[PDB]
Amino acid sequence: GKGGAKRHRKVLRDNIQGITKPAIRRLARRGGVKRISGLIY
DNA sequence: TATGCCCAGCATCGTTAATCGATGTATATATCTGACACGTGCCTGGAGACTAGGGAGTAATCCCCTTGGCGGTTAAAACGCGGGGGACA
Repeated sequence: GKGGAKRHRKVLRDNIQGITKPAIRRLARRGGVKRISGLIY
């Protein structure tokens, strides 16, 4: 349970976590559906 | 004359043996078809050989384009909350 010279570096440009979820919904409505499931996207 | 007694007489039942015919099983032979390999014959579409030429290889230079680093705002992604209306039975 220590500071231990901790350095934090994780990867969120390329990797799919990093990309933006609204970026998708932005996409979803152009099609014009009313609803987005969590599972689906 | 009628009623019990002697002497044949074919069909009743069963059992033995020979015979025509059906069923099962080899066993070497005469068709049936379907070939794949060979030689028959011929064509030339490939092989073989040579040339000539221009594509593509490489090498030597250039300079443009792509990646990088950085920092400021400023929108966007992210989160959550809440409740309605669509999914699903």
